[PDB]
Amino acid sequence: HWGYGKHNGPEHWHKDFPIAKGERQSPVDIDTHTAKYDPSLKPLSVSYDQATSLRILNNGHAFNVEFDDSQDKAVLKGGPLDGTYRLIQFHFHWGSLDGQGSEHTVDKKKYAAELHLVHWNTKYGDFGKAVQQPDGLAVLGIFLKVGSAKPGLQKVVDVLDSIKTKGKSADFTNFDPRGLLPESLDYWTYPGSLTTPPLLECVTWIVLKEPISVSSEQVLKFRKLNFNGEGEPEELMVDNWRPAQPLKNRQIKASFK
Ligand SMILES: [Co+2]
Repeated sequence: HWGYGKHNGPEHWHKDFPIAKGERQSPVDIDTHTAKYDPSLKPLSVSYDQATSLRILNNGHAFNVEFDDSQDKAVLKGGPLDGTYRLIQFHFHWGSLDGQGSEHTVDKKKYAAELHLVHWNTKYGDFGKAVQQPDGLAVLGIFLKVGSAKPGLQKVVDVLDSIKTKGKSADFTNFDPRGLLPESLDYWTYPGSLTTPPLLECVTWIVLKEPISVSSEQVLKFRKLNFNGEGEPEELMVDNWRPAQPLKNRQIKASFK
């Protein structure tokens, strides 16, 4: 099936998912000089006080921290969005080395990792319906650089032992995603896609300007995960990022001057 290798990685996905060569694919390089400030954009509203985390899963491609999305409990609104988007999961993309790992780039700079907080538009009733719509999802993307530790991340890092291999899950209740956010909510936004198969063109991307800092030790623990299942040959879960795609006929807008 699809993955990140030589024989099954991003450069192959188009055969099973021709939308890979579409008009609104993600990620992209953010050219900071050509992104235009849009005074009509709003402050982002990220309301995570009632978030209810449930479980953490190694899906063979990343790990997902899953939320209860059966009520408006952790919602994204404002910014470029019309209406209300409910948090379903977050995950990361990361590298084999600190010099790569992010999906978006900023003036071609690659960060060590990138956090995706995935939310679906409540007007479509559930996730699976939302991904069929051009305004179905809102993904908040946050860059990670290596430096100081992120205290709020440590709970995630320390459960990773228990979900080493593909298909393993663990209870992961009472985790507060507010501890993964930077100080500033300044952002760039553009219309794009999921960055993994099926590559659906359903996402309003909201990429924060300010990265969070994590320690080397934290990211090193990400890199101990496995793509493989239990008792299969070990293949470290690293470089689970799609490179930048053509911007085509899109504009990236900045929320800040
Ligand atoms: Co992602």
